[PDB]
Amino acid sequence: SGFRKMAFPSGKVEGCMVQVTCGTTTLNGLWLDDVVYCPRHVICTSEDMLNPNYEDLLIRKSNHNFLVQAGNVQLRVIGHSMQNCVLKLKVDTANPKTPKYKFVRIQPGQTFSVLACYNGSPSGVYQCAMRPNFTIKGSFLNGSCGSVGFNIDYDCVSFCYMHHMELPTGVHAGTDLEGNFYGPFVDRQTAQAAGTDTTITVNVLAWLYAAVINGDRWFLNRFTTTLNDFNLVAMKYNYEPLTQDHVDILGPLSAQTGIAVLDMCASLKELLQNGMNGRTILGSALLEDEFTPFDVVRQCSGVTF
Amino acid sequence: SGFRKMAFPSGKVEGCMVQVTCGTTTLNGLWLDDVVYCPRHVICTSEDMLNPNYEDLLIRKSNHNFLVQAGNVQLRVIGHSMQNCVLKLKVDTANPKTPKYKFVRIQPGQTFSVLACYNGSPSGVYQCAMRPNFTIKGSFLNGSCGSVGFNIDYDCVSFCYMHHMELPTGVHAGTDLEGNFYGPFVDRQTAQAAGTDTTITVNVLAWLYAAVINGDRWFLNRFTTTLNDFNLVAMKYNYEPLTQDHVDILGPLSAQTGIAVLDMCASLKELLQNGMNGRTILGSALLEDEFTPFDVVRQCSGVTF
Ligand SMILES: *[C@](O)(C(N)=O)[C@H](C[C@@H]1CCNC1=O)NC(=O)[C@@H]1[C@@H]2[C@H](CN1C(=O)[C@@H](NC(=O)NC(C)(C)C)C(C)(C)C)C2(C)C
Ligand SMILES: *[C@](O)(C(N)=O)[C@H](C[C@@H]1CCNC1=O)NC(=O)[C@@H]1[C@@H]2[C@H](CN1C(=O)[C@@H](NC(=O)NC(C)(C)C)C(C)(C)C)C2(C)C
Repeated sequence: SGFRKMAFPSGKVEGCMVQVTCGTTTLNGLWLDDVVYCPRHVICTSEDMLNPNYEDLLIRKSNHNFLVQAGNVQLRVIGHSMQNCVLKLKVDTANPKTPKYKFVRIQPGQTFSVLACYNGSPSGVYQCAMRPNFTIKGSFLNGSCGSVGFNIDYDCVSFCYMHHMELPTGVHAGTDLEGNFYGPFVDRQTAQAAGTDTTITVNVLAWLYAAVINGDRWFLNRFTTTLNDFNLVAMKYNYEPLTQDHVDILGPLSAQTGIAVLDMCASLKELLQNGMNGRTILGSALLEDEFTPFDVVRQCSGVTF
Repeated sequence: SGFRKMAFPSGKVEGCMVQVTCGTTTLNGLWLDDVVYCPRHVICTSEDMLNPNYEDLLIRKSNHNFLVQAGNVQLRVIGHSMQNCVLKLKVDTANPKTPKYKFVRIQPGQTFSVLACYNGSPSGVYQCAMRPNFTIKGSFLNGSCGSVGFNIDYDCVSFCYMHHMELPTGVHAGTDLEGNFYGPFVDRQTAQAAGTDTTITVNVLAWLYAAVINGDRWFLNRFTTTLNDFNLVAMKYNYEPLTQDHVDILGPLSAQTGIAVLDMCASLKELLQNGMNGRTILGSALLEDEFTPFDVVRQCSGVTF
């Protein structure tokens, strides 16, 4: 039936996007009820960003200094506060298009959709994974700050990410909706190093189950392995260790295909040691780790929202 | 800044999705103003689909036989007609969430976003390209029929595709919003062969410009070539011929990067003859042809809708 990197329908999130302007800085904001959430560096000038004192710059700002716009319509700011690296601008009007929502902090290895926005207007939507080094491989230009990452559960929008900065080699970093950065990053234009990234093993295994479901079965060998032996091989190839919790999460795909997780582990062990010999799996020449076991089932067994 | 397969924000299209039921068949419909558009095989039973007479089966159907639902809310059907392979069900209520729209027939090689739906509910959004053989590499299960492909131009939704069937190796076929199939396909469960696919050359060249913009420049050689010589090489590798119209369409990227189209053609000619030696371009190990020159500029120079 086909397998694509599918993003969540962005509608519920689009109705929340606002444009936040302070002084000469404009970025995106998330308007849920009577509160607007945006990165705190909206109160910075290009020079402050080199080493800023956010608490100090916010003292010198009053409510009227924040120009918040939902399309053409300006929202009056009646309060402002700082929660970590995020600004909460209270507005005189509650967002009527606010969906049922939660603020979650995703774990590394989990996926989400990013609705990239410029001037409070959505330009596109794509699926991302929180890398083990706490970064994301996104597509963001100047003005994309404030764009959010999310997941949908029938009617509930679970917001997990807000864009803040770009790192070397097109890697991106940001915070949860409580202003807490994911990883060892700070909102300052100073040298900051991202840790070594690893391949999300449980996601590669889920992608191998998606391939069998879809008819691509060539890589399947006639062997099994132990959780210990597999982890010895994977360690060399910069793959994160597979835990028994990862084995249980993979249960549904294993039961659906009839392939025990440890037999799929033996097939993956062979693809790491022998290579793919110029062959593809689900049209891909590289092993993919940006599809969780849930993304696989939701896609290959039509979960709607 | 990063480069991802980005889809258009699905919001404007989500507000148009309905569930269409006739007898025991349920699929998706597009509700624009007081009309619902859906595949005509909604009036078929599993046995009719083997060799159906749509004109005959539609005679035996009256308005009340179509159960149309927008969420919980049932829409009363006050008229029905057939335009090619599509059904137009007139309803007593105009869709208040209808956006400014057009119905276009895209040319092969062009891209669009697919909002995959089940029971009139959106499950996800992804970017597709109309293959030169008039098929799409989508992700559709049973119940996905009626899901639509589209493009957005600031506020205008240009609907170009409606899902009808699946072809061998996870390839998909459908119609424009006037019920005309793309390619030599008919809505019947009989053996039908899809032509040989080719690689969209102008899209690969646009993707090579996206890579230079993003800093991946290793594949750039110190040579130029003629339009004729390049097309001789490309022909062997199953690449469509590059026309002078394709050269002019690539102008903006060429002017932005300072790389003449024929110099980029020489670099591509070398990648076809010598291979990539295990290297990647924009994180990809294979040459990508599902990004038009417009997708490149819109992404690398933030066009919002
Ligand atoms: C954001 O402020 C906006 N308005 O879009 C912007 C988004 C960036 C710009 C290019 N692509 C993006 O994703 N973010 C910033 O300008 C933040 C901001 C100031 C510096 N900054 C950066 O992202 C810089 N990166 C950086 O310093 N990276 C280190 C060295 C820390 C790993 C830079 C060089 C402008 C991309 C602060 C407060 C961090
Ligand atoms: C659609 O009717 C729905 N309700 O979703 C369904 C969508 C299919 C089912 C699996 N994945 C999809 O995208 N489409 C159909 O069932 C259409 C319909 C009947 C047969 N059909 C097919 O897609 C079949 N394919 C087929 O016959 N392919 C040929 C041999 C013509 C190239 C099949 C085998 C059910 C997938 C009609 C009227 C064409």
